[PDB]
Amino acid sequence: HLEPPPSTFQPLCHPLVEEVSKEVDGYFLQHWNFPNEKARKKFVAAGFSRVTCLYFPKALDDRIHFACRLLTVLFLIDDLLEYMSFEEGSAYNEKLIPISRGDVLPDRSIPVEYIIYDLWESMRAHDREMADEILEPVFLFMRAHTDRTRARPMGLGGYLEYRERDVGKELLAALMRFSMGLKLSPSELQRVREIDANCSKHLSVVNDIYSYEKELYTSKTAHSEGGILCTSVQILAQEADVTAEAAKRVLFVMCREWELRHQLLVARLSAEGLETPGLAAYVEGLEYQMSGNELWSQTTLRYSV
Amino acid sequence: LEPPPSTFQPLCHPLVEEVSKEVDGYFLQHWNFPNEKARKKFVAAGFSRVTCLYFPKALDDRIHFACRLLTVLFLIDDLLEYMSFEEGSAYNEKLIPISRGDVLPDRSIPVEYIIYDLWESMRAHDREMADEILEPVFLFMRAHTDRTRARPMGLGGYLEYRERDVGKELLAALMRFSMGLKLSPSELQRVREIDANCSKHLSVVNDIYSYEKELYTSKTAHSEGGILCTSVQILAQEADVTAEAAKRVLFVMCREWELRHQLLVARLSAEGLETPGLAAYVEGLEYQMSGNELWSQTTLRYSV
Ligand SMILES: [Mg+2]
Ligand SMILES: [Mg+2]
Ligand SMILES: [Mg+2]
Ligand SMILES: [Mg+2]
Repeated sequence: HLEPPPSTFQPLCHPLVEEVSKEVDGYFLQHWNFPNEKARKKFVAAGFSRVTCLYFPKALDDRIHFACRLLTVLFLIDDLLEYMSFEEGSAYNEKLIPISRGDVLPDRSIPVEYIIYDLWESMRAHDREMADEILEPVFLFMRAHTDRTRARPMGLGGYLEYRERDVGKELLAALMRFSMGLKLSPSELQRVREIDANCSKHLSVVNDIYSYEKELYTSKTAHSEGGILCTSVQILAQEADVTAEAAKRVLFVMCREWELRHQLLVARLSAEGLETPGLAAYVEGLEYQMSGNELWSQTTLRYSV
Repeated sequence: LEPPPSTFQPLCHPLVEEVSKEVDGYFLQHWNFPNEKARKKFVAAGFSRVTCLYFPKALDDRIHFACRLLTVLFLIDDLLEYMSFEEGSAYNEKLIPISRGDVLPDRSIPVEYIIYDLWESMRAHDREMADEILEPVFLFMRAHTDRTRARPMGLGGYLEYRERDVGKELLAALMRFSMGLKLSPSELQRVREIDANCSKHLSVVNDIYSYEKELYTSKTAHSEGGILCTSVQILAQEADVTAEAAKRVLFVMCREWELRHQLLVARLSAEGLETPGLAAYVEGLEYQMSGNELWSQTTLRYSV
């Protein structure tokens, strides 16, 4: 068992979590091609809409389902990439990218193609400007999964710099602002770069801590490239010469330090005359992401079995 | 800074006061201290106290040997921090043949005849065990002028290097010498994994408490000789957190190494591999780790 160190962060969940979950899970159970009944049940047990609501608890009620659909299909895609090579995985992603832009019509016989297409079409229909600001961060997220730097040795420092793209920090930032209708100026976005980077490390490592057993199993049974083990747990275990479980406890303490740094960075942003009302809502949203990511990771069957 | 719970209980050599006044008295008499302020600071450090905390079960007539060796190493290393890499190298390499006894010392140069008479006295008491300390000490000395210190380092690469800079090997050889504990090469091969794990504990624990002094040294002394080479600033950089934040994380990591030590020893005992000599050895390593933490917690060397 793993006991989480004390946190001042209060995780919040979107009030419409039960409705949207039943709705979005239902959609994918109708359209997505699951290999068997076991995969369908494991899909529901994962609670991909539940993590989305924990990520963006203050999302607008008519925009939360968009986020739940996007994160869900991205989870399904990334799980498929683990059985492919870097070459096969790259081809899979790059085929869905112009479709995501809406430049290429989808193959209605291929579930992943029209699901992706209809989603982005529906999102651009609701808010064209904000939905377009999610495209490139998503593409950055997807292309990071087939980056060949995963096949090269990394220290803790270089790993965190790479994982900011692999965890989709920028993707989650754009998705959050979209779902909340929270618009920020380029001056405001640049203003909280350091807060973003600190938040990204928290999201990545917390995920690493709870998803380690799943990824460790994948690295032994799946493809040698797509299922390769790339996590801070393994890296810290190597460099410090301790068990992976020991690395988890140490990394968890480090996460609490990043939470502290988040509070100080926000305080300094407020001490200086730089904290606009939009920024206050943004950094508060980032906190929800960090605590929301932890809560879900602690409880989902995706990681416990 | 509140230390996490530890099962390691520190022990101190019962003759700590007698040997302290003897060894401190020797260096105050022979070593070239610049002024009275430096002489007081030397006594305040408690270099014989940490030695008696490192090897609490050392033999009564051999504990003073260990105190002299560690004390003169502290004095030399403090001098190196005002030198360049080249100057420090020339300084160290000059004392190495003298340590072996192949070159006579300049009797007008304190460090030379102190080093010479020390090793000569140790060989007279126990020649075989004294010779087995030479190369580990030389590895320790040469690590201080290693130019890897001026180049970017990862946490893993640092711990591998710091095993030499912390002098894990010399401390092990010194412990056995002071205790008269003789172990076969095959026995020492059994505890290689335990030694490496112990080295990380000694290094990081020292890093945590000595960080403030080393930070000040890096800002005031020589840019090369006093350069900052610690896990505290390394982990801080890799994780983009403050030094105090890294300390709290590194302290947790230290307790995990204590857990691994017990696990490795238990596994060594599960198999019929823990000989009586090894049992005293692995207990001695635990004293080194617990003793190093106690001294680092309380010494004026790190607090002021
Ligand atoms: Mg992955
Ligand atoms: Mg993961
Ligand atoms: Mg040093
Ligand atoms: Mg130190």
